[PDB]
Amino acid sequence: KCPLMVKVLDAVRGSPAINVAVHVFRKAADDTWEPFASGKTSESGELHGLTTEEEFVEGIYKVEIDTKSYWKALGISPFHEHAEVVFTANDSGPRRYTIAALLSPYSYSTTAVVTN
Amino acid sequence: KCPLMVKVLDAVRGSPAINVAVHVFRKAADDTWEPFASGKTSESGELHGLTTEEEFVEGIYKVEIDTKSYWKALGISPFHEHAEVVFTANDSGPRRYTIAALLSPYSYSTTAVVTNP
Amino acid sequence: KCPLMVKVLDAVRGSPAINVAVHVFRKAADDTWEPFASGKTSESGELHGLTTEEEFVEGIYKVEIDTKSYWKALGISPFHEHAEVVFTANDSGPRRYTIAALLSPYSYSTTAVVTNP
Amino acid sequence: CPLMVKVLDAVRGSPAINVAVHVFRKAADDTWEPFASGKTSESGELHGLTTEEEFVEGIYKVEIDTKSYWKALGISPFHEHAEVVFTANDSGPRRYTIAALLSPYSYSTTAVVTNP
Repeated sequence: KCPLMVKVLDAVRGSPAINVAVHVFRKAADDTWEPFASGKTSESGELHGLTTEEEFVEGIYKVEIDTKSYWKALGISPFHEHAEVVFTANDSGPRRYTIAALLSPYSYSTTAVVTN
Repeated sequence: KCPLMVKVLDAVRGSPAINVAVHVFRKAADDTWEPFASGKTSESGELHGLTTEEEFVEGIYKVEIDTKSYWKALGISPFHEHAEVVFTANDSGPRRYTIAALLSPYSYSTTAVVTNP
Repeated sequence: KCPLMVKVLDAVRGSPAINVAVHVFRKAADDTWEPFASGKTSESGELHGLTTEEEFVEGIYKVEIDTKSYWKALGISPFHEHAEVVFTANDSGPRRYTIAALLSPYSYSTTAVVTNP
Repeated sequence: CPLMVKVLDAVRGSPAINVAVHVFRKAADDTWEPFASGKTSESGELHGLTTEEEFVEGIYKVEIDTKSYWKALGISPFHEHAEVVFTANDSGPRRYTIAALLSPYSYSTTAVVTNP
Protein backbone atom coordinates (compact mmCIF):
# COMPACT_ATOMS: atom_id res chain seq x y z
CA LYS A 1 0.00 0.00 0.00
CA CYS A 2 2.48 2.62 -1.18
CA PRO A 3 1.30 6.25 -1.04
CA LEU A 4 1.77 6.48 -4.83
CA MET A 5 1.39 3.38 -6.99
CA VAL A 6 1.34 3.43 -10.79
CA LYS A 7 -0.31 0.33 -12.25
CA VAL A 8 0.43 0.08 -15.96
CA LEU A 9 -1.40 -2.22 -18.38
CA ASP A 10 -1.08 -2.87 -22.11
CA ALA A 11 -4.23 -3.15 -24.18
CA VAL A 12 -2.65 -4.28 -27.46
CA ARG A 13 -1.10 -7.50 -26.16
CA GLY A 14 -3.64 -7.77 -23.36
CA SER A 15 -0.95 -8.15 -20.69
CA PRO A 16 0.67 -5.81 -18.17
CA ALA A 17 3.35 -3.65 -19.74
CA ILE A 18 6.76 -4.87 -18.60
CA ASN A 19 9.97 -2.83 -18.40
CA VAL A 20 8.53 0.64 -19.06
CA ALA A 21 10.67 3.63 -18.12
CA VAL A 22 8.91 5.71 -15.46
CA HIS A 23 10.07 8.92 -13.78
CA VAL A 24 8.48 11.04 -11.03
CA PHE A 25 9.14 14.77 -10.79
CA ARG A 26 8.10 17.67 -8.57
CA LYS A 27 7.28 21.30 -9.23
CA ALA A 28 9.67 23.60 -7.37
CA ALA A 29 9.30 27.21 -6.27
CA ASP A 30 11.11 28.32 -9.44
CA ASP A 31 8.39 26.56 -11.51
CA THR A 32 11.05 24.03 -12.53
CA TRP A 33 10.61 20.26 -12.65
CA GLU A 34 13.09 18.47 -10.39
CA PRO A 35 13.58 14.68 -10.16
CA PHE A 36 11.79 12.98 -7.27
CA ALA A 37 11.82 9.22 -7.93
CA SER A 38 12.28 6.52 -10.56
CA GLY A 39 11.41 2.86 -11.07
CA LYS A 40 10.83 0.07 -13.55
CA THR A 41 7.57 -1.65 -14.45
CA SER A 42 7.63 -5.24 -13.25
CA GLU A 43 6.13 -8.34 -14.87
CA SER A 44 2.74 -7.64 -13.29
CA GLY A 45 2.98 -3.98 -14.31
CA GLU A 46 2.57 -2.49 -10.83
CA LEU A 47 5.11 -0.24 -9.11
CA HIS A 48 6.10 0.31 -5.48
CA GLY A 49 8.52 2.25 -3.32
CA LEU A 50 8.50 5.41 -5.44
CA THR A 51 7.85 7.59 -2.39
CA THR A 52 7.17 7.27 1.33
CA GLU A 53 4.71 9.19 3.49
CA GLU A 54 7.51 11.33 4.93
CA GLU A 55 9.09 12.12 1.55
CA PHE A 56 5.67 12.44 -0.07
CA VAL A 57 4.95 16.13 0.48
CA GLU A 58 2.20 18.56 -0.44
CA GLY A 59 2.57 20.14 -3.85
CA ILE A 60 2.24 19.54 -7.57
CA TYR A 61 3.71 16.35 -9.02
CA LYS A 62 4.17 14.76 -12.43
CA VAL A 63 4.46 11.08 -13.33
CA GLU A 64 6.29 10.38 -16.59
CA ILE A 65 5.85 7.04 -18.37
CA ASP A 66 8.06 6.38 -21.39
CA THR A 67 5.75 4.90 -24.01
CA LYS A 68 8.26 5.66 -26.77
CA SER A 69 10.76 3.06 -25.58
CA TYR A 70 8.14 0.41 -24.83
CA TRP A 71 6.50 0.32 -28.26
CA LYS A 72 9.67 1.12 -30.20
CA ALA A 73 11.15 -2.03 -28.68
CA LEU A 74 8.13 -4.19 -29.49
CA GLY A 75 8.01 -2.94 -33.07
CA ILE A 76 4.96 -0.65 -33.23
CA SER A 77 5.60 3.04 -33.77
CA PRO A 78 3.90 4.85 -30.87
CA PHE A 79 2.22 8.25 -31.09
CA HIS A 80 2.75 9.85 -27.68
CA GLU A 81 6.28 10.74 -26.65
CA HIS A 82 5.36 9.77 -23.09
CA ALA A 83 2.59 9.93 -20.50
CA GLU A 84 2.26 12.65 -17.86
CA VAL A 85 -0.07 12.83 -14.86
CA VAL A 86 0.00 16.20 -13.09
CA PHE A 87 -2.04 16.51 -9.92
CA THR A 88 -2.23 18.54 -6.75
CA ALA A 89 -1.36 16.02 -4.05
CA ASN A 90 -1.89 16.03 -0.28
CA ASP A 91 -4.00 19.17 -0.60
CA SER A 92 -6.26 18.10 2.27
CA GLY A 93 -3.69 15.90 4.00
CA PRO A 94 -2.07 12.48 3.65
CA ARG A 95 -4.00 10.18 1.32
CA ARG A 96 -3.45 7.11 -0.86
CA TYR A 97 -3.16 7.91 -4.57
CA THR A 98 -3.26 5.25 -7.28
CA ILE A 99 -2.49 6.22 -10.88
CA ALA A 100 -3.72 3.64 -13.38
CA ALA A 101 -2.56 3.81 -16.99
CA LEU A 102 -4.13 1.79 -19.80
CA LEU A 103 -1.83 2.03 -22.80
CA SER A 104 -2.38 1.58 -26.51
CA PRO A 105 0.03 2.48 -29.30
CA TYR A 106 -2.07 5.53 -30.18
CA SER A 107 -4.07 6.20 -26.98
CA TYR A 108 -3.93 5.97 -23.21
CA SER A 109 -6.17 6.42 -20.17
CA THR A 110 -5.59 7.70 -16.64
CA THR A 111 -7.45 7.08 -13.39
CA ALA A 112 -6.94 8.23 -9.81
CA VAL A 113 -8.14 6.21 -6.83
CA VAL A 114 -7.98 8.17 -3.58
CA THR A 115 -8.42 5.98 -0.51
CA ASN A 116 -8.48 8.92 1.93
CA LYS B 1 -29.77 15.58 -36.94
CA CYS B 2 -29.97 11.90 -35.98
CA PRO B 3 -31.16 10.94 -32.48
CA LEU B 4 -28.68 8.17 -31.60
CA MET B 5 -25.05 8.13 -32.76
CA VAL B 6 -22.37 5.51 -32.12
CA LYS B 7 -18.73 6.45 -32.70
CA VAL B 8 -16.02 3.77 -32.80
CA LEU B 9 -12.25 4.31 -32.84
CA ASP B 10 -9.26 1.96 -32.94
CA ALA B 11 -6.69 2.53 -30.21
CA VAL B 12 -3.80 0.46 -31.57
CA ARG B 13 -4.01 1.89 -35.09
CA GLY B 14 -5.11 5.39 -34.04
CA SER B 15 -7.87 5.43 -36.65
CA PRO B 16 -11.62 4.94 -36.90
CA ALA B 17 -12.57 1.26 -36.88
CA ILE B 18 -13.88 0.60 -40.37
CA ASN B 19 -16.58 -1.88 -41.48
CA VAL B 20 -17.58 -2.76 -37.90
CA ALA B 21 -21.03 -4.32 -37.64
CA VAL B 22 -23.57 -2.85 -35.22
CA HIS B 23 -27.05 -4.00 -34.16
CA VAL B 24 -29.83 -2.27 -32.19
CA PHE B 25 -32.75 -3.80 -30.28
CA ARG B 26 -35.84 -2.68 -28.37
CA LYS B 27 -36.60 -4.19 -24.98
CA ALA B 28 -40.04 -5.77 -24.62
CA ALA B 29 -42.20 -6.44 -21.58
CA ASP B 30 -41.55 -10.19 -21.82
CA ASP B 31 -37.77 -9.51 -21.75
CA THR B 32 -37.44 -10.26 -25.48
CA TRP B 33 -34.99 -8.32 -27.63
CA GLU B 34 -36.44 -7.46 -31.02
CA PRO B 35 -34.23 -6.45 -33.97
CA PHE B 36 -34.52 -2.70 -34.45
CA ALA B 37 -31.69 -1.43 -36.67
CA SER B 38 -28.32 -2.58 -37.98
CA GLY B 39 -25.65 -1.03 -40.18
CA LYS B 40 -22.01 -0.99 -41.21
CA THR B 41 -19.63 1.45 -39.55
CA SER B 42 -18.52 4.20 -41.92
CA GLU B 43 -14.93 5.03 -42.81
CA SER B 44 -15.14 7.83 -40.23
CA GLY B 45 -16.05 5.39 -37.46
CA GLU B 46 -19.57 6.79 -36.95
CA LEU B 47 -23.05 5.53 -37.77
CA HIS B 48 -25.20 7.38 -40.31
CA GLY B 49 -28.86 6.99 -41.24
CA LEU B 50 -29.71 4.74 -38.31
CA THR B 51 -32.97 5.74 -36.60
CA THR B 52 -35.69 8.39 -36.52
CA GLU B 53 -37.16 10.29 -33.59
CA GLU B 54 -40.60 8.79 -34.21
CA GLU B 55 -39.17 5.27 -33.89
CA PHE B 56 -37.86 6.04 -30.41
CA VAL B 57 -40.05 5.23 -27.41
CA GLU B 58 -39.68 5.30 -23.64
CA GLY B 59 -38.63 1.65 -23.71
CA ILE B 60 -35.16 0.35 -22.94
CA TYR B 61 -32.70 -0.09 -25.80
CA LYS B 62 -29.44 -1.98 -26.35
CA VAL B 63 -26.73 -1.50 -28.99
CA GLU B 64 -24.24 -4.24 -29.88
CA ILE B 65 -20.90 -3.68 -31.63
CA ASP B 66 -19.12 -6.64 -33.25
CA THR B 67 -15.50 -6.24 -32.19
CA LYS B 68 -14.46 -9.84 -32.87
CA SER B 69 -15.09 -9.68 -36.61
CA TYR B 70 -13.03 -6.48 -36.66
CA TRP B 71 -9.96 -8.05 -35.06
CA LYS B 72 -10.20 -11.29 -37.06
CA ALA B 73 -9.95 -9.37 -40.34
CA LEU B 74 -6.85 -7.46 -39.26
CA GLY B 75 -5.35 -10.60 -37.74
CA ILE B 76 -5.15 -9.91 -34.00
CA SER B 77 -6.94 -12.35 -31.74
CA PRO B 78 -9.49 -10.34 -29.74
CA PHE B 79 -10.75 -10.95 -26.23
CA HIS B 80 -14.28 -9.55 -26.48
CA GLU B 81 -16.95 -11.33 -28.49
CA HIS B 82 -18.81 -8.02 -28.81
CA ALA B 83 -19.72 -4.80 -27.00
CA GLU B 84 -23.17 -3.99 -25.60
CA VAL B 85 -24.65 -0.78 -24.17
CA VAL B 86 -28.05 -0.91 -22.43
CA PHE B 87 -29.71 2.38 -21.50
CA THR B 88 -33.17 3.64 -20.65
CA ALA B 89 -34.11 6.13 -23.36
CA ASN B 90 -36.57 9.04 -23.60
CA ASP B 91 -37.41 9.11 -19.91
CA SER B 92 -38.02 12.86 -20.30
CA GLY B 93 -38.54 13.62 -23.99
CA PRO B 94 -37.14 13.42 -27.51
CA ARG B 95 -33.42 14.14 -27.12
CA ARG B 96 -30.24 13.33 -29.01
CA TYR B 97 -27.97 10.59 -27.65
CA THR B 98 -24.38 9.77 -28.61
CA ILE B 99 -22.54 6.59 -27.60
CA ALA B 100 -18.75 6.58 -27.93
CA ALA B 101 -16.72 3.39 -28.34
CA LEU B 102 -12.93 3.17 -28.13
CA LEU B 103 -11.87 -0.22 -29.45
CA SER B 104 -8.75 -2.15 -28.47
CA PRO B 105 -7.86 -5.82 -29.03
CA TYR B 106 -8.31 -6.53 -25.32
CA SER B 107 -10.34 -3.56 -24.04
CA TYR B 108 -12.94 -0.97 -24.91
CA SER B 109 -14.50 2.07 -23.26
CA THR B 110 -17.92 3.62 -23.76
CA THR B 111 -19.27 7.08 -22.93
CA ALA B 112 -22.66 8.75 -23.35
CA VAL B 113 -23.55 12.37 -24.09
CA VAL B 114 -27.09 13.71 -24.44
CA THR B 115 -28.31 16.68 -26.49
CA ASN B 116 -31.58 18.59 -26.69
CA PRO B 117 -32.65 19.48 -30.27
CA LYS C 1 -6.23 -17.76 -8.18
CA CYS C 2 -9.79 -17.31 -9.41
CA PRO C 3 -10.14 -17.87 -13.17
CA LEU C 4 -12.49 -14.88 -13.50
CA MET C 5 -12.20 -11.61 -11.57
CA VAL C 6 -14.39 -8.53 -11.96
CA LYS C 7 -13.12 -5.21 -10.64
CA VAL C 8 -15.35 -2.13 -10.54
CA LEU C 9 -14.13 1.43 -9.93
CA ASP C 10 -15.86 4.79 -9.63
CA ALA C 11 -14.55 7.70 -11.69
CA VAL C 12 -16.17 10.68 -9.98
CA ARG C 13 -15.43 9.73 -6.37
CA GLY C 14 -11.98 8.27 -7.03
CA SER C 15 -13.12 5.22 -5.07
CA PRO C 16 -14.12 1.64 -5.80
CA ALA C 17 -17.81 1.24 -6.56
CA ILE C 18 -19.34 -0.25 -3.42
CA ASN C 19 -22.51 -2.36 -3.17
CA VAL C 20 -22.78 -3.15 -6.88
CA ALA C 21 -24.55 -6.38 -7.76
CA VAL C 22 -23.06 -8.57 -10.48
CA HIS C 23 -24.52 -11.57 -12.31
CA VAL C 24 -22.67 -14.08 -14.48
CA PHE C 25 -24.46 -15.96 -17.25
CA ARG C 26 -22.96 -18.96 -19.03
CA LYS C 27 -24.19 -19.66 -22.54
CA ALA C 28 -25.99 -22.96 -23.12
CA ALA C 29 -26.39 -25.07 -26.24
CA ASP C 30 -29.90 -23.63 -26.63
CA ASP C 31 -28.35 -20.16 -27.15
CA THR C 32 -29.91 -19.22 -23.80
CA TRP C 33 -28.10 -17.43 -20.98
CA GLU C 34 -28.35 -19.93 -18.17
CA PRO C 35 -27.51 -18.32 -14.81
CA PHE C 36 -23.99 -19.18 -13.71
CA ALA C 37 -23.03 -17.13 -10.65
CA SER C 38 -23.70 -13.82 -8.92
CA GLY C 39 -21.76 -11.73 -6.43
CA LYS C 40 -21.55 -8.53 -4.42
CA THR C 41 -18.73 -6.03 -4.94
CA SER C 42 -16.85 -5.32 -1.73
CA GLU C 43 -15.59 -1.95 -0.51
CA SER C 44 -12.45 -2.68 -2.53
CA GLY C 45 -14.64 -2.75 -5.64
CA GLU C 46 -13.49 -6.27 -6.56
CA LEU C 47 -15.04 -9.73 -6.27
CA HIS C 48 -13.77 -13.31 -6.21
CA GLY C 49 -15.07 -16.84 -5.92
CA LEU C 50 -17.41 -16.80 -8.91
CA THR C 51 -16.42 -20.17 -10.39
CA THR C 52 -13.75 -22.76 -9.68
CA GLU C 53 -11.40 -23.82 -12.46
CA GLU C 54 -13.43 -27.02 -12.81
CA GLU C 55 -16.72 -25.15 -13.28
CA PHE C 56 -15.26 -23.15 -16.16
CA VAL C 57 -15.53 -24.83 -19.55
CA GLU C 58 -14.78 -23.68 -23.07
CA GLY C 59 -17.62 -21.53 -24.33
CA ILE C 60 -19.10 -18.04 -24.30
CA TYR C 61 -19.81 -16.25 -21.02
CA LYS C 62 -21.37 -12.98 -19.86
CA VAL C 63 -20.81 -10.71 -16.86
CA GLU C 64 -23.59 -8.24 -16.01
CA ILE C 65 -22.96 -5.31 -13.66
CA ASP C 66 -25.85 -3.35 -12.10
CA THR C 67 -25.06 0.32 -12.69
CA LYS C 68 -28.41 1.94 -11.86
CA SER C 69 -28.59 0.29 -8.44
CA TYR C 70 -25.26 1.99 -7.71
CA TRP C 71 -26.30 5.43 -8.96
CA LYS C 72 -29.76 5.30 -7.40
CA ALA C 73 -28.01 4.65 -4.10
CA LEU C 74 -25.93 7.81 -4.53
CA GLY C 75 -28.70 9.70 -6.30
CA ILE C 76 -27.42 10.71 -9.76
CA SER C 77 -29.51 9.89 -12.81
CA PRO C 78 -27.95 6.94 -14.66
CA PHE C 79 -27.55 6.62 -18.39
CA HIS C 80 -26.61 2.93 -18.50
CA GLU C 81 -28.99 0.19 -17.42
CA HIS C 82 -26.17 -2.29 -16.78
CA ALA C 83 -22.70 -3.26 -17.96
CA GLU C 84 -22.34 -6.50 -19.94
CA VAL C 85 -19.11 -8.10 -21.17
CA VAL C 86 -19.07 -11.19 -23.41
CA PHE C 87 -16.01 -13.28 -24.26
CA THR C 88 -14.98 -16.81 -25.17
CA ALA C 89 -13.17 -18.45 -22.26
CA ASN C 90 -10.64 -21.29 -22.10
CA ASP C 91 -10.40 -21.43 -25.88
CA SER C 92 -6.97 -23.08 -25.57
CA GLY C 93 -5.93 -24.16 -22.09
CA PRO C 94 -7.01 -22.86 -18.68
CA ARG C 95 -5.86 -19.25 -18.90
CA ARG C 96 -6.84 -16.72 -16.23
CA TYR C 97 -9.15 -13.80 -17.07
CA THR C 98 -9.66 -10.45 -15.33
CA ILE C 99 -12.42 -7.97 -16.19
CA ALA C 100 -11.95 -4.42 -14.94
CA ALA C 101 -14.69 -1.78 -15.05
CA LEU C 102 -14.22 1.96 -14.56
CA LEU C 103 -17.57 3.59 -13.80
CA SER C 104 -18.77 7.15 -14.32
CA PRO C 105 -22.41 8.29 -14.37
CA TYR C 106 -22.51 8.56 -18.16
CA SER C 107 -19.41 6.55 -19.13
CA TYR C 108 -17.61 3.33 -18.31
CA SER C 109 -14.56 1.46 -19.58
CA THR C 110 -13.75 -2.25 -19.55
CA THR C 111 -10.37 -3.92 -20.03
CA ALA C 112 -9.41 -7.60 -19.96
CA VAL C 113 -5.99 -8.98 -19.07
CA VAL C 114 -5.35 -12.61 -20.04
CA THR C 115 -2.55 -14.70 -18.54
CA ASN C 116 -1.37 -18.26 -19.06
CA PRO C 117 -0.38 -19.73 -15.66
CA CYS D 1 -6.76 22.56 -38.83
CA PRO D 2 -3.55 20.61 -38.16
CA LEU D 3 -4.52 20.13 -34.51
CA MET D 4 -7.91 19.70 -32.83
CA VAL D 5 -8.82 19.10 -29.19
CA LYS D 6 -12.20 17.54 -28.41
CA VAL D 7 -13.21 17.77 -24.76
CA LEU D 8 -16.19 15.90 -23.31
CA ASP D 9 -17.69 15.92 -19.82
CA ALA D 10 -18.61 12.47 -18.55
CA VAL D 11 -20.70 13.44 -15.52
CA ARG D 12 -22.77 16.06 -17.31
CA GLY D 13 -22.87 13.86 -20.39
CA SER D 14 -22.17 16.77 -22.73
CA PRO D 15 -19.19 18.45 -24.40
CA ALA D 16 -17.21 20.53 -21.94
CA ILE D 17 -17.42 24.26 -22.65
CA ASN D 18 -14.86 26.95 -21.71
CA VAL D 19 -11.80 24.91 -20.82
CA ALA D 20 -8.45 26.61 -21.34
CA VAL D 21 -6.23 24.96 -23.95
CA HIS D 22 -2.54 25.82 -24.33
CA VAL D 23 0.01 24.48 -26.83
CA PHE D 24 3.79 24.48 -26.37
CA ARG D 25 6.71 23.52 -28.59
CA LYS D 26 10.10 22.05 -27.73
CA ALA D 27 13.16 24.27 -28.08
CA ALA D 28 16.83 23.42 -28.54
CA ASP D 29 17.40 24.58 -24.96
CA ASP D 30 14.82 21.95 -23.88
CA THR D 31 12.39 24.82 -23.24
CA TRP D 32 8.68 24.97 -23.96
CA GLU D 33 7.81 27.95 -26.16
CA PRO D 34 4.09 28.84 -26.14
CA PHE D 35 2.79 27.90 -29.58
CA ALA D 36 -0.86 28.92 -29.17
CA SER D 37 -3.80 29.12 -26.78
CA GLY D 38 -7.56 28.76 -27.08
CA LYS D 39 -10.91 28.29 -25.39
CA THR D 40 -13.29 25.39 -25.97
CA SER D 41 -16.72 26.16 -27.39
CA GLU D 42 -20.02 24.56 -26.41
CA SER D 43 -19.26 21.79 -28.90
CA GLY D 44 -16.06 21.17 -26.93
CA GLU D 45 -13.74 21.46 -29.94
CA LEU D 46 -10.98 23.90 -30.96
CA HIS D 47 -10.28 25.25 -34.44
CA GLY D 48 -7.80 27.67 -35.95
CA LEU D 49 -5.36 27.66 -33.02
CA THR D 50 -2.57 26.61 -35.41
CA THR D 51 -1.88 26.59 -39.13
CA GLU D 52 -0.19 23.98 -41.30
CA GLU D 53 2.68 26.33 -42.19
CA GLU D 54 3.33 27.19 -38.54
CA PHE D 55 3.01 23.54 -37.52
CA VAL D 56 6.38 21.91 -38.18
CA GLU D 57 8.21 18.78 -37.09
CA GLY D 58 9.19 18.63 -33.44
CA ILE D 59 7.91 17.81 -29.98
CA TYR D 60 4.70 19.51 -28.86
CA LYS D 61 2.66 19.60 -25.67
CA VAL D 62 -1.09 20.18 -25.36
CA GLU D 63 -2.41 21.22 -21.95
CA ILE D 64 -6.07 21.35 -20.90
CA ASP D 65 -7.07 23.38 -17.84
CA THR D 66 -9.37 20.87 -16.18
CA LYS D 67 -8.74 22.37 -12.74
CA SER D 68 -10.78 25.49 -13.44
CA TYR D 69 -13.55 23.69 -15.33
CA TRP D 70 -14.55 21.28 -12.56
CA LYS D 71 -14.05 23.92 -9.87
CA ALA D 72 -16.33 26.27 -11.82
CA LEU D 73 -19.00 23.58 -12.10
CA GLY D 74 -18.55 23.11 -8.36
CA ILE D 75 -16.86 19.71 -7.98
CA SER D 76 -13.28 19.51 -6.74
CA PRO D 77 -11.16 17.65 -9.32
CA PHE D 78 -8.00 15.61 -8.87
CA HIS D 79 -5.93 16.45 -11.96
CA GLU D 80 -4.35 19.90 -12.12
CA HIS D 81 -4.41 19.59 -15.91
CA ALA D 82 -4.10 17.18 -18.81
CA GLU D 83 -0.86 16.99 -20.81
CA VAL D 84 -0.48 15.24 -24.17
CA VAL D 85 3.21 15.28 -25.15
CA PHE D 86 3.97 13.86 -28.57
CA THR D 87 6.39 14.12 -31.44
CA ALA D 88 4.75 15.49 -34.56
CA ASN D 89 5.32 15.29 -38.32
CA ASP D 90 8.06 12.71 -37.81
CA SER D 91 7.11 10.77 -40.95
CA GLY D 92 5.67 13.72 -42.88
CA PRO D 93 2.55 15.90 -43.09
CA ARG D 94 -0.54 14.46 -41.40
CA ARG D 95 -3.59 15.79 -39.56
CA TYR D 96 -3.54 15.31 -35.78
CA THR D 97 -6.54 15.39 -33.44
CA ILE D 98 -6.70 14.78 -29.69
CA ALA D 99 -9.79 13.69 -27.75
CA ALA D 100 -10.12 13.93 -23.97
CA LEU D 101 -12.83 12.24 -21.92
CA LEU D 102 -12.98 14.00 -18.55
CA SER D 103 -14.30 13.02 -15.15
CA PRO D 104 -13.43 14.45 -11.75
CA TYR D 105 -10.58 12.13 -10.68
CA SER D 106 -10.23 10.39 -14.06
CA TYR D 107 -9.54 11.16 -17.71
CA SER D 108 -8.50 9.42 -20.89
CA THR D 109 -6.95 10.75 -24.08
CA THR D 110 -6.92 9.21 -27.55
CA ALA D 111 -5.25 10.58 -30.67
CA VAL D 112 -6.53 9.67 -34.13
CA VAL D 113 -4.03 10.50 -36.86
CA THR D 114 -4.93 10.90 -40.53
CA ASN D 115 -2.22 10.96 -43.19
CA PRO D 116 -3.90 13.53 -45.47
